[PDB]
Amino acid sequence: PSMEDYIEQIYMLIEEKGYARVSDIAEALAVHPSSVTKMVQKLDKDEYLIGLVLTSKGKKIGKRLVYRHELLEQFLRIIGVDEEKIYNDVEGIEHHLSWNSIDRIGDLVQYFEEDDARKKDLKSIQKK
Amino acid sequence: PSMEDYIEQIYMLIEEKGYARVSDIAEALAVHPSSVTKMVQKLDKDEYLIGLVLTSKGKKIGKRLVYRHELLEQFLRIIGVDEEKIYNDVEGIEHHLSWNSIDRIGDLVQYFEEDDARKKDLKSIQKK
Ligand SMILES: [Co+2]
Ligand SMILES: [Co+2]
Repeated sequence: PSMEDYIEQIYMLIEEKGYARVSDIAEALAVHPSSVTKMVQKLDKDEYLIGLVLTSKGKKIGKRLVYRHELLEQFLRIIGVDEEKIYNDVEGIEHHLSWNSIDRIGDLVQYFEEDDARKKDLKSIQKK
Repeated sequence: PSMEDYIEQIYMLIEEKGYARVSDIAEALAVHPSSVTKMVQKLDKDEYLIGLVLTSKGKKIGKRLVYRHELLEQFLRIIGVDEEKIYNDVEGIEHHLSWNSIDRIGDLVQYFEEDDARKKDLKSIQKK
């Protein structure tokens, strides 16, 4: 329920529907609409947003958070984590990693994405 | 922090000094010693320990926890994360990862360990 969680979901709802309803934010984050209203005011005072609209500041952060999430899902998928486990692991770790780690994981994903033989060799290890 | 953070540090202190003083735990986790005393009583209720002595259940968990920490450090090191950032990243993510992710990270570490050309090739993508 951090500021980052809220901005992440808000950004996504705007990308999905064109707007972010309080009730949609509430559902997405499994919190009561009261909590949502509280966070909105803080987000507004810290100028992440102004229905509700993200400032360029909020947009940059939202875009980054969605990037981080997708990257980390891709990372765990590539290394062979059971698909069903991936979402909860990503949600758990995404806010705790330094940009340095995100970027190195980014490079690692790129490393596997550029020659399928590498993915096959990784798979071979798991077999042992 | 969590029960796991406590068990990790307690197991470490026993490995290092032969015993775990409340004051050493408090210092290790940067928490108030009053918090420790209360946390210790809970670990006792859940039979992770009984001075402070880990039960077989507590020793098994502690060994796993230390293993998890070390593996995750190796992982971030191998993919080239700045050394100074590694510890804080590991502390943040370690109790949020499923065993499946840990074990796949283990396989990934093994992948890089068994052929140095893989490390070299990864170092090259970083230069792009
Ligand atoms: Co996420
Ligand atoms: Co640790």
